[PDB]
Amino acid sequence: PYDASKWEFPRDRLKLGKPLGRGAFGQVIEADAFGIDKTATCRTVAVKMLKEGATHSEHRALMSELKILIHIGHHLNVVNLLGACTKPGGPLMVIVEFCKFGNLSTYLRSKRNEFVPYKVAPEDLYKDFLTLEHLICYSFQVAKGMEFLASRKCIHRDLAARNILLSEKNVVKICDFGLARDIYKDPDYVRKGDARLPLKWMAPETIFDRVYTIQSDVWSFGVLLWEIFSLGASPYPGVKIDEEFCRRLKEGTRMRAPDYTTPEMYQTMLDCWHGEPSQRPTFSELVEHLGNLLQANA
Ligand SMILES: CCn1cc(CC(=O)Nc2ccc(Oc3ncnc4cc(OC)c(OC)cc34)cc2)cn1
Repeated sequence: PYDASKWEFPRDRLKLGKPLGRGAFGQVIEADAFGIDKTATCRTVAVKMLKEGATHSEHRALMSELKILIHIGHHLNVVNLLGACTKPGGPLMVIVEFCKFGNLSTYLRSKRNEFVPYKVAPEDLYKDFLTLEHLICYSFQVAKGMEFLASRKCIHRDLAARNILLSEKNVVKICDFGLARDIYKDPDYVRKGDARLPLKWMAPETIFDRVYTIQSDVWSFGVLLWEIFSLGASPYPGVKIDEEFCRRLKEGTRMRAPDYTTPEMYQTMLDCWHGEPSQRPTFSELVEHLGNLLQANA
């Protein structure tokens, strides 16, 4: 359902700026909205819209994303809906909260050198280094966001560090770029039949049986944990993503531990990658386990 009296924002109160990243049939644009959340207050926002080449099919898909966002509602660890421009005479525009540091994969990679496992007093205190505490904290926040999405009877289907945005005060948010990411140019997406799929993040029942469940999102979460504790490296380094790769994964071949992990975080990755989906932990279990590691790390 679309509740207009609430979500409809006037096009003349939105000031479009520079494009953020590159898309195929969609585009994300930085903008400044007047009084979208607080009365008569300017606010920087991100706007998702279509571009030249898009058809009626992509327009239906963008409207579906807006309806899903209305249904889900807000949570701290999900990129939240602020409003929309749906009225005739202009393009469909979906307005969300702005996350100033961008996606997590790019962020962690750019800051790989500015990392220390623990801050040793007094010099490290005033230096803005990334630590094990930060990494376990981002991991725990994504598990909380995913537990919330499961509670609303939703499944992600493209969970990865490139679909995590970093906001102020170390808050991370789950998102979905959709066709606002150029998946035809992006090496993370592999051609399989008539489609471009994220093979390195997909569970065996997803690759071989086309089965998508909350437990195959748990498998992708295990991959996301590897990307965080490798500080933005690409999964399965040196491995050719072909028929042999899929065969080995189906027989129990798994990734070796990343460079910045602790033994218990690598053991969490292995559990997420259990061959049997029912034997993988739930998102509620992951929240419990990560919370305890964050208390042990302190
Ligand atoms: C899982 C729940 N769910 C959410 C949806 C819709 C959705 O996530 N839409 C979406 C996704 C990404 C967007 O992009 C950005 N948003 C905020 N800030 C950004 C900041 C950026 O750079 C500093 C930037 O650079 C590339 C991109 C930014 C905008 C809208 C569907 N399901």
